[PDB]
Order: sequence, then C-alpha cells, then structure tokens
Amino acid sequence: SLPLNAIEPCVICQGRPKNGCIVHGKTGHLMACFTCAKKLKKRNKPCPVCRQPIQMIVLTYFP
Amino acid sequence: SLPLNAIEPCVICQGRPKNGCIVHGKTGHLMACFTCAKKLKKRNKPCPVCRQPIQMIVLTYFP
Ligand SMILES: [Zn+2]
Ligand SMILES: [Zn+2]
Ligand SMILES: [Zn+2]
Ligand SMILES: [Zn+2]
Repeated sequence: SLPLNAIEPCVICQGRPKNGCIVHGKTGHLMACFTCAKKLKKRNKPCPVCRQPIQMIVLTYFP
Repeated sequence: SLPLNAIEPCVICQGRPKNGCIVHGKTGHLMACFTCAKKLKKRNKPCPVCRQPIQMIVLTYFP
C-alpha cells in the first residue's frame, strides 16, 4: 500500500510488474500489467469492478 | 496485488488515501494523489523524473 517502493506485479498473470495503467472514460485501474490490459482490450471487456468499457493503456512509472 | 495492500496514497500533501494517476506524452506516473497531481499541474511543473510537462489526471482505483 506504500506510495514508494511498492512495484508489485499484475492481478491476473502476476508474472510481470504493474506497468500498464488502464483508463475507462474519466476513471482508471491500478495493479494490472500492459499484457493483461491489452488482452482485456482486444476482447473489449467491461471492467470486472467498475463495469465500464476501457479506452486506453499507458506506460506507467513511479517517482 | 489483490487484497487491501494496494492503496498507493499521496506523496507530497500528507500521505492520505486519495489516488490520481498522471499521463504525459502517452507515458504516465503512478503512486500519488489527485491533489499531488493538481498542485504540480497548476504550477505547470515539468515531471521530476521524465522532465515532461504533465497533461492529464484520472481517478485510478485498485482491486
Ligand atoms: Zn498480467
Ligand atoms: Zn475499473
Ligand atoms: Zn498528495
Ligand atoms: Zn514522468
């Protein structure tokens, strides 16, 4: 939960770091990778929590 | 990467539970609040790592 050093992996594959912040309209998701995000995007999946259809994925870094 | 252990709070204001992922030039910064981002946005600050002038902020929730 820390604002630093918490460079944790994905929530589905969990093999790779959480580098792939996802956005659906005006809100987004944390703790999933670019791979898992790209997969759910190609499938056009409505978010498993927010239920919103995703729009984009970005290369995500830390301070 | 699944339980409550993924808050990723503020890093400048006070360390409060708020979230606010930032996106500049198709790349982005995670592990700060909406106020952290808004503060550096209005001051038009070039990123302390990427050196890019920031463009967007969104409510980025976790599992
Ligand atoms: Zn993954
Ligand atoms: Zn969502
Ligand atoms: Zn803050
Ligand atoms: Zn940056």
